[PDB]
Amino acid sequence: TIQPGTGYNNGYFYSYWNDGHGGVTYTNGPGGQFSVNWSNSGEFVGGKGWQPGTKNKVINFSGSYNPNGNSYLSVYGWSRNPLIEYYIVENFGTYNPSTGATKLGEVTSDGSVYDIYRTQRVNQPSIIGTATFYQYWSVRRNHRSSGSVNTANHFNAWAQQGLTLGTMDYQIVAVEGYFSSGSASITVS
Repeated sequence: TIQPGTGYNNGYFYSYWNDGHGGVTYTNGPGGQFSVNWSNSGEFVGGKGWQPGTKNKVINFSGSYNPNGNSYLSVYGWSRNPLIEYYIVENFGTYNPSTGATKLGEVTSDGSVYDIYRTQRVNQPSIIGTATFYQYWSVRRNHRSSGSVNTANHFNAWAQQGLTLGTMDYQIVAVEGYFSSGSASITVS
């Protein structure tokens, strides 16, 4: 299992972060593979992809995702100027991250309708330090742990709705958890 941080493994950018609570391990495997095992964790995010991402990447992912509690499996990334944290959520555990969020439309992509939302994080950690910034969400209605994500369909639908992205920073397939347990093994390409 590896130290929290970022870097490159077998051609892929990776990012692994946690809040120091304990109870989560992250491992890099061959190619685009990574695994996460967690048991009564704190908050964490780990996954593989690209730095920088693009606005027309077709991301493929496959494997297993078995959360027990609060967790997401998403295409996850950021833009700068404007600072935006975004998710294309393919599956989740006990909590739908759009709960209580304002719905900004729908988009159909890669075999499912997704509901679109915007939320705001206030004075929270970001790629540029503590900040207030928007989050954009596409939440897949039909949950899965393998498939293909045509990111352009999401980014274009967001743009149509007034949810504009700046310059892309990293873009990964991420397993996120908040004080939960689980296991996941995902291969990205």
